[PDB]
Amino acid sequence: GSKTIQEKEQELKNLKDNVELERLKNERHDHDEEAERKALEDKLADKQEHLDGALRY
Repeated sequence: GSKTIQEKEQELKNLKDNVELERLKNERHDHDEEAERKALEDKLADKQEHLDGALRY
């Protein structure tokens, strides 16, 4: 069935992701180092050309 389109593309899109849902979910951790790494990525994301949606970049 995977051979046919079966509107699979319509069901799932690149824009949508389970990343947001994962962030919403709270989970206990024995460390905060992982959280720090995420902050770094966010900071980098904020700094961008933002030209035409920066789709090219």
